[PDB]
Amino acid sequence: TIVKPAGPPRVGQPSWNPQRASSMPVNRYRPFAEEVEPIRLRNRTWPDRVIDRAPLWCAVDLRDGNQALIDPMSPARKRRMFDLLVRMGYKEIEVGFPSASQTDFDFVREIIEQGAIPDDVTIQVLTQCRPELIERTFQACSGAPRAIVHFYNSTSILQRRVVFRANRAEVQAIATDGARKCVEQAAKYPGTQWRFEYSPESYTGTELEYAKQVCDAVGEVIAPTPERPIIFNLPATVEMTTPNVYADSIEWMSRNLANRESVILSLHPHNDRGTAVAAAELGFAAGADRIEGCLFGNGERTGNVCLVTLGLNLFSRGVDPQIDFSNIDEIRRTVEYCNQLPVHERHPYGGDLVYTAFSGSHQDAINKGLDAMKLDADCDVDDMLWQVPYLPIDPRDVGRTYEAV
Amino acid sequence: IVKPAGPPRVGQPSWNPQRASSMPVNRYRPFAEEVEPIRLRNRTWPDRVIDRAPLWCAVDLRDGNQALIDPMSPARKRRMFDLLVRMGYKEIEVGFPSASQTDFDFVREIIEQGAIPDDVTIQVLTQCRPELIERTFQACSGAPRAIVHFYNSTSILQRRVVFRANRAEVQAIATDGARKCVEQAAKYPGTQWRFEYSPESYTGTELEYAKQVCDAVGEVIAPTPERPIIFNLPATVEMTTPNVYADSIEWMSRNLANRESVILSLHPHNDRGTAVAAAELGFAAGADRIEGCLFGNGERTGNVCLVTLGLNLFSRGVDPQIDFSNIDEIRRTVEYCNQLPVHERHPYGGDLVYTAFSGSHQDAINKGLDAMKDVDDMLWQVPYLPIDPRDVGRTYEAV
Ligand SMILES: CC(C)C(=O)C(=O)O
Ligand SMILES: CC(C)C(=O)C(=O)O
Ligand SMILES: [Mn+2]
Ligand SMILES: [Mn+2]
Repeated sequence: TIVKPAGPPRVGQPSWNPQRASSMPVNRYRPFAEEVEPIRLRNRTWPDRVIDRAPLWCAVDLRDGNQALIDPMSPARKRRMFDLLVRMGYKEIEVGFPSASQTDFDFVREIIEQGAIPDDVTIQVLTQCRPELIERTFQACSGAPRAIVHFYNSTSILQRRVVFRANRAEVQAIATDGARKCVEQAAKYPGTQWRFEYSPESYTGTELEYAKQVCDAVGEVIAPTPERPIIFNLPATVEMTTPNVYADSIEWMSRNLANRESVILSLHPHNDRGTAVAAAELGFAAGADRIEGCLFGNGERTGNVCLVTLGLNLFSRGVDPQIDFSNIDEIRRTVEYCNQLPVHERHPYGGDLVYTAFSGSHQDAINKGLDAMKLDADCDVDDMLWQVPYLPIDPRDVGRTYEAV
Repeated sequence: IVKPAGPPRVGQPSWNPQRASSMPVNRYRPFAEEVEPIRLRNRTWPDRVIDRAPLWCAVDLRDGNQALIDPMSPARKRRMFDLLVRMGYKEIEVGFPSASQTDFDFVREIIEQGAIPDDVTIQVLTQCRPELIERTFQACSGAPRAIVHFYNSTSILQRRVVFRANRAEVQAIATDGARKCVEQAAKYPGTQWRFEYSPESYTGTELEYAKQVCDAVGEVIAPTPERPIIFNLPATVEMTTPNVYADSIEWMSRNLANRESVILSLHPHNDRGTAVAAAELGFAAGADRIEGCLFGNGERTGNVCLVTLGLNLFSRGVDPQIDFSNIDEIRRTVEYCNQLPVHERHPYGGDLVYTAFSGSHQDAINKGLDAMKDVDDMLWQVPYLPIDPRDVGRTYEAV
């Protein structure tokens, strides 16, 4: 049942606020600062930087997406999703997890063997750090012109204790032993242009100086340069606190990571507090270079950050996302087809209801803007500055329509 | 769909093969130029961590309802009101009675049947034309207390294209409304009236001006610390990043006249997908009050989600002062009232948000649950599950 909070008000709670204390077991949860650590960052700059360029995108729909699904992608559905990501303009695509999943392996073999990989596309494959998984991962990419090997291990306070029952050095040695193995294997398969990504998985549960240490040591092995750089990918595996703190944490890593101009700083935010998009946009302003997510926000649990929202959030403020969202219906249809999961009615940009006005006063206001833009134009209306109340973008700019209803 | 084939940007790294799309970005301008740059010096919100629940106002019966494909029946409206009351909300916007007969009908019914608990204050939306204000007051006849929420659009775009009207002229709309509100209140003693003013399209409005109109509306209403006014600053359209919203909110809280007779309330829509962030950063900015909906119903992309805001407090150890202990029940009732599903991936309530499919995550949660072993009272320490699903009446599902 649902029962009205009737506990005392807080000390200092103003008289005009009649809310009462719930019976929820708040004692079981700690503020982020105590669960992990306080914010390290001094003199942040991200609040003063407006994004004026698109980042490097990496679409993880085929891995992080696929793995969160109720109904796994068939070989047909993965090809279909690969082709969409390719046609949209994406250049780095995590095509799966071939050491752990025989159908992923099957998938990678297939796109390489059939010459499905375009010349400007770099496939990305996920692996854990154990040696024979790294080997399997290299065998799966055999024949590939280029590939990102993404190796990872969990570094969080919580996971060092209850999963690995291990200390800092040992947890770092896993990553570094993982980098050695990667370097060994890449020399065993010349031809392929091998590139690396390292994630301290559960980063947002990891102490920053410790995240920096592990990354730097991974860096030492790999020996990236400004022409052949490494990716350090900082996931909010669980989105653990507000977006500003994630950004602060990104700004700290970007200032502080060793060999910074040989590093591609990548964001990988999940949406557990509903703020994955904000985490990304602020973390990009904080100095990241790259963002991993999924079309329409598919991905474990609450999902990966939404590639469509981020892309169009740039477009609608005058920045070219470098991805084609001209026909958002088509993107959505393929997405829903691949994942077997609807895009919500109220999803930003693609949801069924997002260019709908039911309010009489909003329909009238939309009519005033649309009628006004005609005047100024009589150049060509479809080319003028968009100026319509309640319609952030011209719906025809993403192939949709405004409906008064 | 057409692969972007334009050139790279000047100075684009060689490791980024991305090409310019053919999308008409020249039609859109940065927020700084579309409205105004950031007015806020020495912001403080980035260093403040929320340590108490805001005053919640649910707008499901008004901003939510008007967004629906299928309008709430009288029964579904009662259901929603009851859910809101039962969860512990204390201010509920019940409709737009002056311009909607079924709204008007709903208001009469909750008042006449005694469906409002004494700690609950109903809210009614009205525009500024004087016959609409009169009608709003008539709808509330017999209520022991009510918030009359009047509003008018204040944005640069709306001043120009809708009102064909200047600053001064648009503020007199608000202040003439405030004056009418004071006349009407005097005409109906026996209800304790309180006021809310929103410069509608606030995020498309210069700040100096939004403060001007608010201060002016406030001077007429003459609020006090005991009888304070609500100034509600909506992101009618979520127009930029949530930091800038938070900034704008901080500047208004810092600079609004008679600040301790004010309840600064937030009203974020979700057009950029950052409503929850706008609210949270806006609250740290020193707002006092948030309007939203359960599960983020509302115009277009929705109001900010009251469920997400609430449980985001709980899961970091702040009592939201709202019972979310049966999220399935809250969800069932919302889906029924709205005729519109909570997404599978909606925070806290979605079908899949406590599912681990991948084996490593499954192993890891089992390490966590096993280490943990009264367990239900210990600190929740499990990888990949932000909360114990049972604290919201759900279960963890290994599949
Ligand atoms: C595999 C890792 C990078 C991941 O998906 C996450 O941590 O969110
Ligand atoms: C009525 C107003 C306050 C509103 O809902 C909005 O601005 O979104
Ligand atoms: Mn992930
Ligand atoms: Mn609204």
